Amino acid sequence: KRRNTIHEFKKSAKTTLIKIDPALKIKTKKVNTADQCANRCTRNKGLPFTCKAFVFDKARKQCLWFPFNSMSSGVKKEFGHEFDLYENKDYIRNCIIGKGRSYKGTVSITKSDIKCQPWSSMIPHEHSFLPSSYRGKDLQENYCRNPRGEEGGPWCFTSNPEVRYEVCDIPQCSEVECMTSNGESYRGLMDHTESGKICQRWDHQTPHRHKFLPERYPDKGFDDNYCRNPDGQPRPWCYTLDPHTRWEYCKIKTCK
Amino acid sequence: RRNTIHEFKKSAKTTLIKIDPALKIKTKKVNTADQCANRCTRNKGLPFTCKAFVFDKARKQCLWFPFNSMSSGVKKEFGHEFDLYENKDYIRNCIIGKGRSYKGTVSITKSDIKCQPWSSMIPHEHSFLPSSYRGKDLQENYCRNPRGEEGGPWCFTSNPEVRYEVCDIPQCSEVECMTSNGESYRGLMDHTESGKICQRWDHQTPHRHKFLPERYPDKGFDDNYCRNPDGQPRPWCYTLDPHTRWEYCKIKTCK
Repeated sequence: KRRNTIHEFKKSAKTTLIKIDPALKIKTKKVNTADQCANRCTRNKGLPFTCKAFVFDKARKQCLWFPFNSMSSGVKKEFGHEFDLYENKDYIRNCIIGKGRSYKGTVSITKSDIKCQPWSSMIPHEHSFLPSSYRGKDLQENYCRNPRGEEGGPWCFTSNPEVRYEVCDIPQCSEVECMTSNGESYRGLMDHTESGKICQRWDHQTPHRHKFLPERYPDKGFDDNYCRNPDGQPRPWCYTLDPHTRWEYCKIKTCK
Repeated sequence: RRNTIHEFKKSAKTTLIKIDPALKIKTKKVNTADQCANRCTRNKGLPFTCKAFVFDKARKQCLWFPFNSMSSGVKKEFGHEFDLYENKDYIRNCIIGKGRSYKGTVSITKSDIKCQPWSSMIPHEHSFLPSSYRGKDLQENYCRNPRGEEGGPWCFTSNPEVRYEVCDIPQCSEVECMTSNGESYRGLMDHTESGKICQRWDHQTPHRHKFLPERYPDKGFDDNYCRNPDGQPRPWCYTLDPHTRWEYCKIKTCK
């Protein structure tokens, strides 16, 4: 069956990750394209660990899959000409879309600034939200999550014995992103259209062929699948993953 | 005048983020990165030995660090208004000649014996205290050549039966290599074949030139590395000698 999930990733060209923590493990395989790395990364039971990122080794044509990303305290980014780093946005996004069903970031305090209780802990609050019973929901550490996609967004059980749970205070991506005038200068991370369609990566020619090759417009900010306004529009836009919608404008508020 | 920015490796649109919460920095409003560099290298210029700095292009300020990107307590991160500069002496993976200026992190001898810390008198008592040798960076247990002696960087060894031994750090001349005429050379050779220091490509002094890095994004005009952008027999660089506009560099052909 078909996939194509590379658009879920943030690329850092000519970049790899170096271990600080000596314990960290990786898995490798000979693979023809970064797209394949991505698909293997997002499909789990595909790897022995939850894959958060991978490097594509362009010289040796191999994927290096990681249970960590660049935000882990146990690693650091380093330059490497033959390597491209790809990090699944779910884990690094600093904001939520809607109810934040996809949120897998590291915010670990409630709206009232209470440190969250670890999901694997029954203390101080006993509960049935065990990581086991919720696969793909990344109920890891004490991170705010919305495993059942409920109104209110990501939440957590709190380390305070008197407050069983509370929602966390994680802004909508729509409130975090903003642009000036028509957004020609916009270099933000908005990556969905104003109707919620997922953007196509500029570095891809599928499903839509286009002239905006990042390498020939190095000044336009054609990174990943972020909405951009390279051609004098009212506002930024992107090609769409919907084969029936070549491109659509994005919704980005004016700064201030 | 001191002009020392050419001693630094620049990482554009890059800053350093703390992992170790203890690390301190010093800041000041300054007009140019050149000034940050001079302050960074200047003896007794700061409360710590400055290994690196960031130039904040937005706020026009220097952020001086007692650490560089190779410290386990920090990590590089993207930042549009920040340029990172690291003094090459601490990050160089090789020595020039006797390695007088070597301030790297190699800490084993040629026989793979772990070095004894300079501040320690055990197992070998000695008079090479960091205080007696300012600017020689006798820190931790790193191989050093504080007296600029023939054998290159060395250390007292953690082995009680071996007082000291030279370390095994390659000449930069053996680490760097190029193919054909070096048009593709993107290595770190930064002095001419006669040993003159190269001028940074992003500088127009002491020599004015047309090779603006922004105009030739494909040529590898980074820092002051020897490059062959114009079809020469080998890479070259403008030099910091006002009387020598440019000179070829010495780089061996790759094996």
